[PDB]
Amino acid sequence: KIRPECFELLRVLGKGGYGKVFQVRKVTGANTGKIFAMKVLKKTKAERNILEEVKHPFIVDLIYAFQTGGKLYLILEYLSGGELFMQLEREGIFMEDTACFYLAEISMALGHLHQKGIIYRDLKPENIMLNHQGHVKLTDFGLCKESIHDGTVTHTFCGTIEYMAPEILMRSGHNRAVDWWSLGALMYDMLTGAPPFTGENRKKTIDKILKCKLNLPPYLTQEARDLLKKLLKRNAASRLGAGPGDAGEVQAHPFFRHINWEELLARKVEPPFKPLLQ
Ligand SMILES: c1ccc2[nH]c(C3CCN(c4ncnc5[nH]ncc45)CC3)nc2c1
Ligand SMILES: [Zn+2]
Repeated sequence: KIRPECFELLRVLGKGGYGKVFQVRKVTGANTGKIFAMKVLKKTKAERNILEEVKHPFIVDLIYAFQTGGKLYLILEYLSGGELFMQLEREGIFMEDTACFYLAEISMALGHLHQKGIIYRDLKPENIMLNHQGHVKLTDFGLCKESIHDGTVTHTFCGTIEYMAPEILMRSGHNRAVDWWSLGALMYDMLTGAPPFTGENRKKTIDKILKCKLNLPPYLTQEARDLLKKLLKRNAASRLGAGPGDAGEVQAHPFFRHINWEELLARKVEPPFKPLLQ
């Protein structure tokens, strides 16, 4: 019988209009002393269902869920490695082997989601956590983490849209192909220092993304350039990964040729950065 009193609050991990996340310590039971992330929501149904349905090394684990008063409590594994964002921000630009590692782990997580009919939509690097070893954990399954909200209804444009596919921005209907686009935008950000389509303002940024005139930096390897070219396409159906082979298609691309997927999945590959050493 789990209740809020079973946990002590340690610090705030994040707050927005639609929930708050705490680092907490369990103080009862066999897991006495163990550290978790606690998300509290004001009652969302998709979020819980998603987290209960997925089980994968590169996706955050849900340990407990319960509702007391009007609040929903989600107890997740505590991820101490921070946001992928912070590594990018410190490094400026990743070496290709660095980028390859992260993108490869993300692709497996995306594959798992898609098999469960789940679409991640937004792979901006603040939406990817690292665990204590430095491996990827997809975490962003909730409504919106913002405090100021675009549109008096839906939460597509609240944060940056720089990693979202044209067809999402147009609201013209979409599928799992948007995730492969977003993987490309993230990849582009890793290898060049900024997402592919940026404007002086929101309106300009939308227009650039819709026009999708890709600038392939010449200093990248041919494999990296070819993958970016095949991910960042306005025609969703014709992106790598958009076909029946999904993640398998992307993982077969020459940019990932040095990846042992079995070793990757089992997390036996050493991450480029170790959060414990930071
Ligand atoms: C509303 C407003 C701001 C928010 N910031 C989040 C983030 C916060 C950091 N996250 C985690 N950190 C550590 N262990 C974690 N385990 N699981 C997640 C997690 C990831 C989510 N969710 C929000 C909801
Ligand atoms: Zn919002």
